[PDB]
Amino acid sequence: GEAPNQALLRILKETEFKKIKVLGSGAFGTVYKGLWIPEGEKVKIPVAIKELREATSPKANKEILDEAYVMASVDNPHVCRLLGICLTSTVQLIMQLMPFGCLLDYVREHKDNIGSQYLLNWCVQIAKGMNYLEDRRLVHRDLAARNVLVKTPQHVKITDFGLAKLLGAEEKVPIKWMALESILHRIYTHQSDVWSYGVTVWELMTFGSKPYDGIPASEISSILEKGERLPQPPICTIDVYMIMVKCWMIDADSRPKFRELIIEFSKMARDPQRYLVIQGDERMHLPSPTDSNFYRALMDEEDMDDVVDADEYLI
Ligand SMILES: */C=C\C(=O)Nc1cc(Nc2nccc(-c3cn(C)c4ccccc34)n2)c(OC)cc1N(C)CCN(C)C
Repeated sequence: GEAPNQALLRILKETEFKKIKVLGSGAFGTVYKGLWIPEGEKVKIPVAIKELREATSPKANKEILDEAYVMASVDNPHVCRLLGICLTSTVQLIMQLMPFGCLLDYVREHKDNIGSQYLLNWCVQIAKGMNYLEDRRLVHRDLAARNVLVKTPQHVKITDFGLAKLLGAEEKVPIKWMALESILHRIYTHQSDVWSYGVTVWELMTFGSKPYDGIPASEISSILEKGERLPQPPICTIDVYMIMVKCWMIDADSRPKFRELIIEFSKMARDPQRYLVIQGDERMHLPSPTDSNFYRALMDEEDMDDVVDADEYLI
């Protein structure tokens, strides 16, 4: 009883885009930072290009095209979407570049300049994107700070949809972010994503700390069974920590819904200093450059007058 998926999959020529630098390296793949120019459209679009290292793994090609399938089928401001794929010897996935990187690295880099208003706003936007995924009956199953990307300090989107799956669908795991029911019984739900959302929030509030640092994963399942949970971050009022605790309840239907988390964090974002206590909160500012020179430096391209962000390139 699911509806037909009429998303369009766009195929791009390798000549249309160029790679500038390597963002990340991995056995499965390499991610580049690039420019994409559509033919005879006179626009330059900053992109991240995802390349798996070799065609040789059957699972691997299945893996990236499943990811392309999911990214092509979502459309939301807090969800990363796919610009297209290139059918090279190895399949390339082309997605919009998020210039400020992943939220985990950003939070660590900028812990000294990050204010309560940004932290609570990121919490709203993540919840919004996750709620959109729930509307689409999509269970992410890998929600984490590392998988949230920063378009601007004001704007973040969810990413890493490779393990994303439909809700009732039959079917190096990260145990620390996982619901207990996921760990014990491979059960995955929107409400198991809510648990992962709690841990992601805890990461942001701890400015990038590692959860259960120094604890072996094999141990983690037992810890949770006892009722141990992640500790209350220093900057966190009991109101915020309590939200985190509700996401980590054993009864999964007991946990909050993403649409509720939007509401609650949004309310808090109206009086941020009442809910997060951060030294010198008022003083702090985070740089948010809109302009063409910022791109020229980032893309190392002399002429960026025709730059257009993916969000403004609509088909
Ligand atoms: C958490 C690491 C990270 O995101 N680093 C990063 C990312 C970007 N922008 C960007 N935009 C879209 C997609 C990606 C991306 C996707 N995948 C699977 C990645 C793996 C590894 C790295 C990036 C990936 N990234 C960025 O844009 C300018 C910069 C950036 N930097 C420079 C931090 C690099 N550290 C890992 C050292």
